[PDB]
Amino acid sequence: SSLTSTISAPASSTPVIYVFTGQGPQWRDMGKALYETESVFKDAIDHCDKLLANYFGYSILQKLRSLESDDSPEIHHPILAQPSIFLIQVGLVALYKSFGISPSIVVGHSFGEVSSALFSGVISLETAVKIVYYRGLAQNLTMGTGRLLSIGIGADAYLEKCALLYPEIEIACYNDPNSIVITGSEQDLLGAKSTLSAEGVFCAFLGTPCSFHSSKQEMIKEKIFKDLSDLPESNVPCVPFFSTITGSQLSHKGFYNVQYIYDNLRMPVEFTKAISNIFNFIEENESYKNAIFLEIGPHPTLGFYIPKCKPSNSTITSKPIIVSPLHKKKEELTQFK
Repeated sequence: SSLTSTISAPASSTPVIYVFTGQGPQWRDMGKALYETESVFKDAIDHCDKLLANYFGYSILQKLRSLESDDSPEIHHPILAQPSIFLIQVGLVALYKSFGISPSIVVGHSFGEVSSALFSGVISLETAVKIVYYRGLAQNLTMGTGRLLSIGIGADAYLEKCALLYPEIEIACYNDPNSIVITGSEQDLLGAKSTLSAEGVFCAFLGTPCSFHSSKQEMIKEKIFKDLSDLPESNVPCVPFFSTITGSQLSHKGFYNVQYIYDNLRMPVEFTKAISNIFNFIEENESYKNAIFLEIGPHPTLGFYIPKCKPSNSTITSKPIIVSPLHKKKEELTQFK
């Protein structure tokens, strides 16, 4: 039941918060119906596609089309995975803008953070295009260098018992203290997951051959520091921006620099702290009493986290509504409607 509202009290234009997915799940046939039917979607898609092809040397859209299989692991390879997800993000948000919707608070996962800083009115479009180009090139040098695993337990148990068995694995993303993403050698992943299955708890593998926010991310630190040392100072966000680097809001002139980018690349993402502080900020105002989180992402994976992060002292009894427009196996058009 979603055609009819369930509200019973008057209001005016409850604001939304743009939840941006990470560089995780994806597939070959993104946005085909939206591209072939929605006009503004196609226009923004082609604009950003030409912008990125200026540096990649080829059109990213039909490049994603060129895959002969819906699931080839090279789709998870960052030199292809960053631009496709960025394209989908910009297309979806432009379509939302043409519908009259605007973000009020912006937050982004491991990859979507750059698009968050973009759509917060902080960085320019060309700056974002160059950033994603060079970051795709940088993450191209972490291909095959260790893999990731999404876990089915909390961080507390893992640090209490499982941390000292393999002191070579980092935790790249702290979604919530019931399921997080780890990063390191695949043998440590296999041993830890086999022990967890012996303990009876489920876990899910990941097809990415990368290691995000690990030791290897520092080998190209000099190259990234030279590539991105040309950015005009990042603007103060007229639309409040939440940083998932430390999981707290940061907003002043020049807080989003190459140092910030490297911290993104290396320091793991404290997503739980970010979302909890979003909820505290919501309760700390009155015009922000409701905010349907809008998960701009081709696969619903961050609504998996947000409701579980609602603070312990939450007098707001209403469940944070999560709306994912795109899920891979469904009809994109009707899901968007």
